[PDB]
Amino acid sequence: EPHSLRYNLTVLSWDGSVQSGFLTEVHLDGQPFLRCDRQKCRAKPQGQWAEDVLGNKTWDRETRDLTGNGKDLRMTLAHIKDQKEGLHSLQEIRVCEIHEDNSTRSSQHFYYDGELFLSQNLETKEWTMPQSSRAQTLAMNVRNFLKEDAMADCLQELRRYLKSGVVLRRTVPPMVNVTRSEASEGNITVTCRASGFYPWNITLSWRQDGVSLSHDTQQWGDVLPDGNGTYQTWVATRICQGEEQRFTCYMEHSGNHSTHPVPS
Ligand SMILES: *[C@@H]1O[C@H](CO)[C@@H](O[C@@H]2O[C@H](CO)[C@@H](O)[C@H](O)[C@H]2NC(C)=O)[C@H](O)[C@H]1NC(C)=O
Repeated sequence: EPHSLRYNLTVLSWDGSVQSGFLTEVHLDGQPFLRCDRQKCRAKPQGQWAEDVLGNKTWDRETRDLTGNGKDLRMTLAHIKDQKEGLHSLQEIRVCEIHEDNSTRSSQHFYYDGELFLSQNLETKEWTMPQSSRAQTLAMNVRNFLKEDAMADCLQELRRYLKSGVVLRRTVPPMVNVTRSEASEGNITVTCRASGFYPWNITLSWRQDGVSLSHDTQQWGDVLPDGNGTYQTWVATRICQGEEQRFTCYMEHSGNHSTHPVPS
């Protein structure tokens, strides 16, 4: 289950002058989350979703920081020169996703009157101009100023919302446990069990000397319902003498994997 957070800040400038107002569009995991004034953040669908659980958090912390960046961009715009007559806008879309990889990505993009003219990879800080060119000056304008004023928080936030239950994570890792069935001549029966996981597509299987056992050598348990809406299942094969050293159970679930050996 991948996740992402995106804030869309828009700012206006009428004939050079920069308006006092501005707005932020926030989408959590690709869904309308909040909308923010200069003095308020209103929850959206997911906005409420959350609203219940914690109460109001999609208020304070947020509204505070968003306004700031707003007032900040307000300047960033004021800064640009060739402000032709009319109503114009400058948008800064900060994006950041958390891939299955558990790996991260966080960028930020700038648009003039809707046209993307400059973007940057917040992680590696690489600037980039799209397929057009003369937006360069604009890009330069912005770029420079940004630097001048100089003379994390997204993912921070994403992680937060995530961990705080704002978004209902929908994947539960299984519990693997290898057990042996004391034995005689045909020898023992090691059994690999996976429980309490969700969703249902899981991969259980034994491996002797690294190589996967054939479908037959092992016995399979159906994928059945387990605790709190989870599932559970199992796999076993007949091991001989003291050869467990070579046997290992392998399990895969929604992209995650792990190997378990035979107890002593
Ligand atoms: C980012 O935010 C702005 C404001 O919500 C979006 O810009 C508007 O989008 C619609 C469709 O293009 C236009 O009719 C409006 O005139 C646009 N400008 C403004 C100032 O509202 C923008 O499309 C949003 N989404 C993205 C991906 O940038």
